[PDB]
Amino acid sequence: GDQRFGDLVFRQLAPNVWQHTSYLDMPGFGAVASNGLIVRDGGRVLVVDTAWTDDQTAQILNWIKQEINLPVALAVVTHAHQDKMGGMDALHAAGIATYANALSNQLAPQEGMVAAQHSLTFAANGWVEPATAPNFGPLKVFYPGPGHTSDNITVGIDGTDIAFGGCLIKDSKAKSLGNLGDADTEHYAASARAFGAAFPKASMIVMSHSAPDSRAAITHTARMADKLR
Ligand SMILES: COc1ccc2c(CP(=O)(O)O)cc(=O)oc2c1
Ligand SMILES: [Zn+2]
Ligand SMILES: [Zn+2]
Repeated sequence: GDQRFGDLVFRQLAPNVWQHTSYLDMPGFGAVASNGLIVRDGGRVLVVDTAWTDDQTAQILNWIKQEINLPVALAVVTHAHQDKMGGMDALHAAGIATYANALSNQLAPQEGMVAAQHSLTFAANGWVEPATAPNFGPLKVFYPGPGHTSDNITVGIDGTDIAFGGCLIKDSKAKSLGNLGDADTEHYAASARAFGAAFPKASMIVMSHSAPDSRAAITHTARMADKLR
């Protein structure tokens, strides 16, 4: 199931969807896995999140070349932390168009990240304004409210049972909400529930630091964010 490709791991989740996993030593936490997605949409590939580093992200592109062999049309990154945007330069070096929440691009320099080339904006109900996410194919981008960070966004894959919560969602057996340094403790619980409501059909919940889980990950995450209130 898990394909090891250099220092990264790739796992097929659906006929056109794979999870990419990369690792970074956090002095004091061990080697932390971070997950993103790779989606084939016809004759092109779409990426959700970089790896932690440029070198790892270039390796994602190398895996895509070997295992899919179609151009990567775009990447969308789900907030301005290293696990999700650390490899932006590698995407730009490869000529890939990049997208992030406008707020993520605003925060990127102070977070030590390189901004994406394009900014997503969101309607009052949280759905991306479609003019800012052109040619996204099956990717349905939703801002659930501030939680893990103020800029965190989420992505469902139309035609599959998969929704990606990024660092907002933890697995159903998780014991903590992880890094709350940039979190909105007041609104976290509501934002987690809004993600679940935006993607009611999704039975496979993919997230940044755990293997894919059932919808119990959403309910469990929300119950824990209640304790920050
Ligand atoms: C589990 O230990 C971690 C994992 C990730 C982080 C990150 C990246 P994120 O997961 O918050 O996006 C930022 C940080 O300051 O410490 C961390 C500690
Ligand atoms: Zn984060
Ligand atoms: Zn994280």
